[PDB]
Parts: sequence; structure tokens; C-alpha cells
Amino acid sequence: MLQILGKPTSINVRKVLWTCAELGLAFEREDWGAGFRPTNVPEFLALNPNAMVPVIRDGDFVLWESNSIIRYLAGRYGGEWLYPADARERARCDQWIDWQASELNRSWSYAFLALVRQSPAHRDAQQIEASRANWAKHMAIVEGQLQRTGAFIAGDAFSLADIPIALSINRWLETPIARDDLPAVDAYMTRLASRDAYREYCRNGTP
Repeated sequence: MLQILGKPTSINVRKVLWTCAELGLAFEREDWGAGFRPTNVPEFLALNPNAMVPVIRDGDFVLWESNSIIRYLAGRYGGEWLYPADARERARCDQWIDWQASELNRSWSYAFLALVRQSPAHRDAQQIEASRANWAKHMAIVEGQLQRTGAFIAGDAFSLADIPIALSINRWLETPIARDDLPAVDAYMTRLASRDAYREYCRNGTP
């Protein structure tokens, strides 16, 4: 049985949990992470030298890095419907998956740590606002893409890219900041409410 190592509140663990549910996988999840079970111990570092979650163990195969994990699971467990093999279709998915991790996630760092995790080390009002502003610019890109598709982030069909992207949008919506009206974004999140796993792991009250 697939093992998922990571606390269920982590956005990156939720990418993995959502993907498992969508694909139809059985799994066991162990709590690891800040506030649950500390990862900076030898037994965990041996699995992931980053000491971060998620990590999966699939038989003797150990993998870390959430976007890499969800790609693996879709590739391994009959997920061609979710992550299409055709190069151009897959590229449309990858662009948003990769951008989510490299630009969107980066943008929200200070504001999220300050306002949601209330970190004692992130109390600079100027940097909170700077992060919110930058985050908002990235959310406007998400909005334009969804106006263009009128459906899902990569096109007409729910895909792997919607998992990182919707979870990111959920984080934006659950952070106590003033936000511009983004109607394509709102219509997308309403569209996703039909998916059981979105309700369970994405729009479930947790930032």
C-alpha cells in the first residue's frame, strides 16, 4: 500500500492526497511536519535530505517533491486521462504545474507566513504588503488564463495542473488579505465543487 508521509494540512501534501483520490489509489498517510512529527531526524532525512513533506514510499521506491510525485502517480496508476501522454497536451499541463511551484508559490511566502502562520520572524509590514502585491499580480495571470479557457487551467478538461493551481487559489482565498475581484477564478472554483476530492482536500477550510 502506497505510503504518504506528511501532515494533511500541508498544501504540497494535499496535492498528493488529491491526486491519489482522483486516480483511485489506496494509501496510508503518516503525520510528518511542523506541528505534527518533526522531520529533522535521521530516519526521515534518509528518505528526504530536505526534511520536507510530502515523501512517498511506493514499495521500495522513495520519492520527494510534490509536483514530481503527482506526475509519478498519474504516470504509474492509469492517469493518462488526467495527465495526457501527448507532448503538446502534456506541455499545456506542465507550464502551469511548473509555474505554480516556481513563481506562484514563491510570491506568497512572506504574506502567508506572516498572516496565516503568524511567524514571529515575519512581522515586517512592508514585506507583507510587497508579498501580497506580487501574489496578486500572479493571481491576475491565473485569472486571464481562466477567462481564456472558460473551463480548467490547461483547457477544456480537468487535468493534473488543476491540482496545484486550485490549491494555490484556495490559499489566496483563505489568507486574510484584501483581494481584487477575480470572476473567472471564482467561477472555476465553483466548477470544481462537483469533484469529491476537491471538496475533501482543496476547498475544505484549510489555507
